[PDB]
Amino acid sequence: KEFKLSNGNKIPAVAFGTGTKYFKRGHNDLDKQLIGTLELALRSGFRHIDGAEIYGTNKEIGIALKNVGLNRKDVFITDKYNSGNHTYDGKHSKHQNPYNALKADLEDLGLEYVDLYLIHFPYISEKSHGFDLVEAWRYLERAKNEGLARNIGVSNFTIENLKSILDANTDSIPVVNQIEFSAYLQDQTPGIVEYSQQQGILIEAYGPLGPITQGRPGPLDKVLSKLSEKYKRNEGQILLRWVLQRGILPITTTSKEERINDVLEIFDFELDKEDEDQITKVGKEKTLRQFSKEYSKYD
Ligand SMILES: NC(=O)C1=CN([C@@H]2O[C@H](COP(=O)(O)OP(=O)(O)OC[C@H]3O[C@@H](n4cnc5c(N)ncnc54)[C@H](OP(=O)(O)O)[C@@H]3O)[C@@H](O)[C@H]2O)C=CC1
Repeated sequence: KEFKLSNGNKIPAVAFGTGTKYFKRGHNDLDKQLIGTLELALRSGFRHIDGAEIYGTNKEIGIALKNVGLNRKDVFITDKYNSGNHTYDGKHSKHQNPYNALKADLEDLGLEYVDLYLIHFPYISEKSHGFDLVEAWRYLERAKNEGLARNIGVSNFTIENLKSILDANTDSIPVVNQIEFSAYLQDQTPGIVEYSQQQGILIEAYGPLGPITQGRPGPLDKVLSKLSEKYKRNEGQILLRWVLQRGILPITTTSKEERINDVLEIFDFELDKEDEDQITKVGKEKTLRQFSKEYSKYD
């Protein structure tokens, strides 16, 4: 039920997300349904919630955590610095740097620390932020040494984006690179999963159900239909299990109770190597990219 990070710290192997579906669009009101669903998820056995400054859902996470009252050490919380989009237009975190942003978010969360803190997107430059990408990492390093983030990482980084940090003289290296990853998207940017895995950086996969949520009709429908019958598992479940068997941590979300339990049952079964391999092969027949579409030139 968990992965082990580079530094030996454990991370629960499925996460409940609070972006996409729940991402606030021109309001800051509490999302009461979300808080409800977070409670249900935690009480059902989720122990890893994926959040971000830009989502506007960090308050909800903190309320749900307080209402459930799990031991703090048993829960794994991710937050992310709103670094901005690929235009470097300056539309990003309202705080002066990632360290001050994480501090403000911790107040929204009602927590002493997050378990993982990420640079959300790799578009940081002095002209747009007052600091460059490696100094943003340095802020993350201050947060880590201070105790404000147990682990630090990145998101939506290419290999060259990773090299900016690894090649600098730094205290530590990212332990996670959270990217879009699904059977229809096996490499968000070229060689990223393979390069990261070889360096010991854990890949977390968001948008893992793309094939099913936005990818129908496509070449996986026939394959998933057959394995659903054979495993007595639904297609969402097969896809997520398959992500796990690639050594990747899937991040999903839902507003439906029955799906909370579907997701948590991905650890009660195994796909035969041959069936895993057919998903990976047939996956490659179609390309589906839902996020970070500046990367679409690679498709
Ligand atoms: N770092 C980054 O740039 C990004 C990070 N993320 C993180 O990852 C999280 C998850 O991403 P998302 O893309 O939503 O994840 P998924 O790929 O897992 O899609 C989840 C969606 O699938 C639906 N769903 C679940 N099961 C089925 C089913 N079998 N058939 C059809 N639909 C189904 C859910 O709808 P329903 O509610 O109706 O069940 C939900 O809306 C985000 O909330 C966010 O926290 C996401 C995007 C970018």
